Amino acid sequence: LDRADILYNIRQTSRPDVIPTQRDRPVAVSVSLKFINILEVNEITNEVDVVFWQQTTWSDRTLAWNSSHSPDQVSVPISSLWVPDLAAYNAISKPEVLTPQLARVVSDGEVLYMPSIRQRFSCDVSGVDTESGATCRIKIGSWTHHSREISVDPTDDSEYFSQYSRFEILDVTQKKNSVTYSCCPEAYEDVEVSLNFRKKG
Amino acid sequence: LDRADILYNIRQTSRPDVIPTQRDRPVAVSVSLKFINILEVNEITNEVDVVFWQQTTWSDRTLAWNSSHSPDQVSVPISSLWVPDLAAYNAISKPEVLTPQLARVVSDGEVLYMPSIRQRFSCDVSGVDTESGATCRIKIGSWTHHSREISVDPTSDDSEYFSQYSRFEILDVTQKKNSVTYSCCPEAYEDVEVSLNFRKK
Amino acid sequence: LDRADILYNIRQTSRPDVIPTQRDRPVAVSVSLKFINILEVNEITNEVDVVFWQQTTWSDRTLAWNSSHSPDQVSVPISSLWVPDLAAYNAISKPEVLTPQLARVVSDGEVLYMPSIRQRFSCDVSGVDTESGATCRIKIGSWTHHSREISVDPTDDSEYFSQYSRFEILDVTQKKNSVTYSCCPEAYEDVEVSLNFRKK
Amino acid sequence: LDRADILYNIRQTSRPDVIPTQRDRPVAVSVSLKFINILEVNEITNEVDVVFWQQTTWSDRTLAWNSSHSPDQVSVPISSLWVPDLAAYNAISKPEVLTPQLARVVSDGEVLYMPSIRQRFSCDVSGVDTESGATCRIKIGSWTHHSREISVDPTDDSEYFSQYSRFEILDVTQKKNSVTYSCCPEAYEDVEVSLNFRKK
Amino acid sequence: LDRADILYNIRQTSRPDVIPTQRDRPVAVSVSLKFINILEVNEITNEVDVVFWQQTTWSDRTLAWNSSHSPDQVSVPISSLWVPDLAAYNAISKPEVLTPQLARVVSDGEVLYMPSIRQRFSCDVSGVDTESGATCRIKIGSWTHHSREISVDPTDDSEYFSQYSRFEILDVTQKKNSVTYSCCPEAYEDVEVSLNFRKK
Ligand SMILES: *[C@@H]1O[C@H](CO)[C@@H](O)[C@H](O)[C@H]1NC(C)=O
Ligand SMILES: C[C@H](CCOc1nccn1C)N(C)C
Ligand SMILES: C[C@H](CCOc1nccn1C)N(C)C
Ligand SMILES: C[C@H](CCOc1nccn1C)N(C)C
Ligand SMILES: C[C@H](CCOc1nccn1C)N(C)C
Ligand SMILES: C[C@H](CCOc1nccn1C)N(C)C
Repeated sequence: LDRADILYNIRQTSRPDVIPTQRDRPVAVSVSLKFINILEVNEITNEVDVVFWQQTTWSDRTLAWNSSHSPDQVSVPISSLWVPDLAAYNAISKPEVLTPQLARVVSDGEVLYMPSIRQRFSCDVSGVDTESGATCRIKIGSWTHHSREISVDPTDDSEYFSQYSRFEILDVTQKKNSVTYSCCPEAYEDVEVSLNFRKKG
Repeated sequence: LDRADILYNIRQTSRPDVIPTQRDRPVAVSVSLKFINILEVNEITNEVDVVFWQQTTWSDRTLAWNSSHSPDQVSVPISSLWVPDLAAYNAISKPEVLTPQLARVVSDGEVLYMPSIRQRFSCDVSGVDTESGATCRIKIGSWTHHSREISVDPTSDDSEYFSQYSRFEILDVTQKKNSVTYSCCPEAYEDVEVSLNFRKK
Repeated sequence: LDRADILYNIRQTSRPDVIPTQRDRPVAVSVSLKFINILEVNEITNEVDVVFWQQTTWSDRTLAWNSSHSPDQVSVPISSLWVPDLAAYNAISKPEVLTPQLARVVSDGEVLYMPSIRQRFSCDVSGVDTESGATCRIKIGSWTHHSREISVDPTDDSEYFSQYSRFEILDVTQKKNSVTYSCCPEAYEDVEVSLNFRKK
Repeated sequence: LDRADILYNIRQTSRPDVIPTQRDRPVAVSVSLKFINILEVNEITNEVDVVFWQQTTWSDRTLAWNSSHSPDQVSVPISSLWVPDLAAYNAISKPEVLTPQLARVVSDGEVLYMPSIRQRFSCDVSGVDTESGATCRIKIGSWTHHSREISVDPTDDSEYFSQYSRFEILDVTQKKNSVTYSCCPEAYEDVEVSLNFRKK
Repeated sequence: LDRADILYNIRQTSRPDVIPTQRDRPVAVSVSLKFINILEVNEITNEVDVVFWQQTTWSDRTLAWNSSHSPDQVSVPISSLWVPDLAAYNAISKPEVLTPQLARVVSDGEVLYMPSIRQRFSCDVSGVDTESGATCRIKIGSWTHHSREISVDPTDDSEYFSQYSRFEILDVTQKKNSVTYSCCPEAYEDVEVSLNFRKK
């Protein structure tokens, strides 16, 4: 097998429509936000404009191939793959994906998709111009798949943060939750990412 | 049947262009707005910028399958399904869908589609900064299907999912069903009017 | 025939690229604007931002079917049928269609397409804050089909106009024109819609 | 042949990806801008927002048909034919096409494509509020085809210019150029359109 | 072979999803930015709005053809070719491509793709209104292909800068880097382009 064969096979058979659950166990999705920039904060309206890399990993065995004498990994357009239907609950704009929409697939079926996203959120901006800073909580989970189909888990904080931002990051913490909504009888998991940041002073 | 079979079958046969009327009876569509945020309000121009989950349900029997030893539900891209052609009569921007465009289909043919939408409306903003608050009325119905093809009906805490970080707060949400004949066409068109009573904190 | 058959047949045969002229006579298109809102006006720049329902009707016999024991009408995505290439000559933004892009087809081939459109125009805004108001003229016609292929004709004023607009409509009148442009030897028809409005 | 046959044949065979050079001679493209509006001017940033009809003509013999007992012309979506890859060198926004994207094809293979375009440009705005006015130069040519593959030539100046603009046109002149860039060994032709205008 | 054959063959066989690595050696991509305009420099937020031609070259042997008695080059839509997945790490808007999305392919498989791009960046704007000027660093590299699959190298770049900009370019320098990120075990190459500019 070479890359052309692998990509041909994936394109013919991946079934992007089909969640790759194994034996009625949920697909375990890991999500981790690497913050790159904070662009346009408004303490009056409690809105924030943020740029982050959304590191997203999961397993899809239907993509796997025998890597004997073959490439161990390929880059695949996400339109040819099943991707988790993650949404940020407190987003107030649709995600603007700034990078090529390619995922990386390993021969055992492990997938990494890590777009750079600019998005606007509704969150607590109070204290942004103080030494304690503001804490903006971003909540991300599957929109349509309950906890028996998709589970979501969290995997330096300023590591890739732009030095040219007007803001600086004090801390980033994660928390996993499982919530039942009035609409539906089942539980839906999310990861809440708390971004503690402040204006440079 | 597993998920792959069900989704394959739906993709091959659903007919997204065909309204699934049963025996010349209208498709009964239920619509309910769960308000999440009020983002911009302008009392001079009478305009409002709102985020809401549009809970939309209907039945399409052509999607049904025998759920014996099979999954009870699948998530399906709306491009593979018939969806009611709902529109907001007083919208002044196109709906910005913030979430993955997937519907949930139950084995008996019941569909739920519940996108998070940000949209701007023309409505009565007067009184927003008073105790009584403003009442903004949002009118939603089928754009091209009359009352014998689509009926629309309203389906909890109004502020249930409303953001605590909004500058506004919700006092009350009420619904009302209407049937209207327009000058353009001889038939009647149903709508739901959702009255959002809100004020500045 | 049921709806599924009719829509299948339309999808397989409608020919959206082909103007449905009958016997070398023009396709008669009717256009009528129902103003819903006036959102922003600028008297210095002579620009206006308007929302309207563009009621558009024409006949396409290639869509017709025998309605005996069959539905009399279906809703069809406009991508599956021929639609007149109307443009507003004084638009300064592309039309933002706010509604599902569906037309309604009757079994005899009559088509109605009626999108809600938000669009910006260059027009006379002077007098908007006076009793007489401003008169903004919007000119609409086929971009590429001359008068022997497409004719355009006009069919309450503030019937659907929003009560919450800062503006109010005093009068709406229409006028049909036929114009020859320097670029091309033939005549092109348009409808000019005159919107007389003022600040409340 | 009727319109349906002609359009069917064009759709099946036109090859929109293939430049219709004849016998290793360049495709002769004519370009002419008819200015409709000037919407915003900035003398500090030297930027202008303009609306114009871009009259573009060329010949593509692969489109030709025998017009004996047949329509002489059809309107065709530009996605179904080859179109020159023209770009404005000093544009600072992408062209916003305001009109239906249809070209008109004559039976001998002559094509006219004439979209209404709104676009922003970087150019010399100095003098706009004086009697002499400003002269904004717009440079248009093929982006990827050199002079042996595409040649570009120019074909009342205020003829279609909006009376409601804050600006007025004093003169429009054209000039053809042929330029070698550092990137590539070959020459690339352009037309430079000089728009002399001023605030009323 | 004529142009129609070559383009037909490319469309049928190019495999736009497949990186054209040769013998487990990386595809060598060359990138060079030719700055055309600087449109907004926000001294509050450290954000710049820039227009540049992104000259991008690489080799794809699967595109090659025997050029004996045949055209030496064709223009090809990028949707029909593999293109490197380059991204600007400090971009804060998606790239707005202002030009026709065509690449030029030589019979030996050499590809040139050179779009005009408008994009907004986060970078050091301090000193823009001083004699030394500001230095804005733009970092560009493959998003998903590591150093054994794609290498990136720089090929002045201010020759095409608009004379009507409020800004002027003092110097442009490039630097190649190779970086390992926390997410992934391999190294990813980038080119960092330093744009030294100031207000006139
Ligand atoms: C590929 O074939 C080898 C040799 O028999 C086998 O042991 C291995 O399990 C196969 N690889 C994968 C990934 O299954
Ligand atoms: C709160 C949201 C609302 C949307 O949910 C759904 N849409 C289709 C099926 N379901 C369940 N999720 C996370 C339940
Ligand atoms: C007011 C709107 C106008 C649009 O109507 C329609 N467009 C195509 C068919 N129909 C009927 N509806 C609800 C009648
Ligand atoms: C004013 C417009 C200009 C555009 O005309 C055309 N574009 C293609 C063919 N034609 C004729 N029409 C109505 C002549
Ligand atoms: C200056 C512009 C830059 C784009 O050029 C090209 N892109 C692909 C091939 N070529 C040649 N042209 C006109 C040379
Ligand atoms: C910083 C970026 C992040 C995205 O990387 C990737 N996305 C999918 C595979 N890979 C590797 N690269 C260059 C590592």
